[PDB]
Amino acid sequence: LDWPXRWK
Repeated sequence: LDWPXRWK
């Protein structure tokens, strides 16, 4: 989870 909230 990478800010502001995407899943990589």
